[PDB]
Amino acid sequence: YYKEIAHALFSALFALSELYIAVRY
Amino acid sequence: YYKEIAHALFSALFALSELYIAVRY
Repeated sequence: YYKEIAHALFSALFALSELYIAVRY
Repeated sequence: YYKEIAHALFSALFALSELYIAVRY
């Protein structure tokens, strides 16, 4: 159950990071 | 420039959606 929380929590943070990069640069 | 904003904005929202699913279920 918690394995699914990981990959989702990290895919989210990573996706949000690319968006930040997309905005400023 | 705006093409990179799309795929990022949608990958983010999708990633956040899976996390929501991961939490409640």
